[PDB]
Amino acid sequence: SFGSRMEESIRKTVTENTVVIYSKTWCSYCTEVKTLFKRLGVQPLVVELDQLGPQGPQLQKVLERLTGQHTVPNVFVCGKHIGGCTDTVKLNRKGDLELMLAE
Amino acid sequence: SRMEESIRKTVTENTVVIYSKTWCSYCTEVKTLFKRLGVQPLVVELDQLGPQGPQLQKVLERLTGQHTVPNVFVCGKHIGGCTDTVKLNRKGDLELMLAE
Ligand SMILES: N[C@@H](CCC(=O)N[C@@H](CS)C(=O)NCC(=O)O)C(=O)O
Ligand SMILES: N[C@@H](CCC(=O)N[C@@H](CS)C(=O)NCC(=O)O)C(=O)O
Ligand code: FES
Repeated sequence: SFGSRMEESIRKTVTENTVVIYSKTWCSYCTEVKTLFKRLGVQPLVVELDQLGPQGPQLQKVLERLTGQHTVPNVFVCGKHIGGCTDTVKLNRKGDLELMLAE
Repeated sequence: SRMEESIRKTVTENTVVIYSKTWCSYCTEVKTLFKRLGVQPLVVELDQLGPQGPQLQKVLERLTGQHTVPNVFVCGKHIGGCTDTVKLNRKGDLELMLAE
């Protein structure tokens, strides 16, 4: 099915890239996690859901099916789900993100 | 225009007005701070407003020069956005308009 395939694209994108951020261009919280990986000399793979037409809300429902989170940003580092803005922020004050980025 | 009148009226007739989006965590943060202070604000959710929401967001930019949400109004005066409102709350300068 389409929903299976979409679920499989995400598992793939997340295993293949260091940082993946599911995102919306108009969202400050999203801008903030993006900005945070930049200040670390990391370039995240960024999927802007609002730029995918009807596929954006599908992806969001599929992310929620996968990870239980429906909100953006939805953040994966090194194949693992982090997964929100205050979770990524808190995991980068406690400094454990510098570490898990390696490699 | 009929939107300008709507804004000018909503604003002078409620202590706090928040032009907002239901899905926006900054908006939610501003609604939450006013609640901690005892005020229940008048929230206008631009996304619940059919094709008018984006029309409204443009009128507020002309009257305010601010394109973003949340757009916050305190005692008829435009205090701007979320960090701008957070700034005034950490200070204590926010209860001082809310007193009047
Ligand atoms: N505390 C969560 C907030 C996430 C959240 O509430 N996101 C809003 C955008 S700021 C949202 O996803 N709303 C629903 C949507 O845009 O689909 C986090 O830190 O990531
Ligand atoms: N620093 C501003 C941030 C405002 C902002 O960039 N808001 C975003 C949503 S978080 C926005 O207006 N996006 C475009 C739109 O919603 O039309 C504030 O404190 O309020
Ligand atoms: S849409 Fe405003 S913080 Fe996410």
